[PDB]
Amino acid sequence: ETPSQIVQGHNQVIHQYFDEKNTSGVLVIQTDKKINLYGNALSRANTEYVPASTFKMLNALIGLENQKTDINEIFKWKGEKRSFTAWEKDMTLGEAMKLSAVPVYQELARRIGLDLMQKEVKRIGFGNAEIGQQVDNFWLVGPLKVTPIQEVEFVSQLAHTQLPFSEKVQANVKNMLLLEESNGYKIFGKTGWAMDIKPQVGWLTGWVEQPDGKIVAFALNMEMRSEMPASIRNELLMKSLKQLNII
Repeated sequence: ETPSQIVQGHNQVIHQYFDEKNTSGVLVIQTDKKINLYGNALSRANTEYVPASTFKMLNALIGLENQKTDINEIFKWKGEKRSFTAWEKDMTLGEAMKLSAVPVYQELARRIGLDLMQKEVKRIGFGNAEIGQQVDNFWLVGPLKVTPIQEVEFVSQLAHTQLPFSEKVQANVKNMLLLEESNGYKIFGKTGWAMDIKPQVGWLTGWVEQPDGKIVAFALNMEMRSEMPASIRNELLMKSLKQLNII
């Protein structure tokens, strides 16, 4: 009369984390040049999606490398009603990164210009590397698309200073992405939510630096719905990283 016991590994647990939210998601992990997939929708890992605000990482790299801006420049709020009151202030590229302040990065994208942007995106080989003709929204409503695996590869290269940009520019953009530090761990990353396409896509791409210096990169990608809190992406990421013993 001994009962059975259900054994939850991290694979089953992370799958069920997405099931509990009634949506499809994948979490891509990269460390030591090895990629592992978790979640309830593993086919998302090799599917192209619009990057949404994850593109701000590459926009910043391009703008700094081509000397269209600098890390101390204060981008002025010129008076239009923005999507959030928190965005209605003068701020640096780094503060706009943390706030995901789209209008600051639209101003930067327009300084870069369509020709230089398209050439730099193709030089990097980011996703499908197609930006179309609208310089101020190509990362929000297409035509630019990238897979979660491509995002984890990109962000791990950034973390290791391996992208084809100067070392100082990569270090500066990394500094804009710090989200949390505690107990010798650092978490860097960038959220994204393409709300104006269907299906909506949500992202959280970044990396953990562990106390011994090891880098564990991640790209979370999930289908969003309007009723979800934005923090759902952070919640799913943090619970999964803990289950994986990354933090």
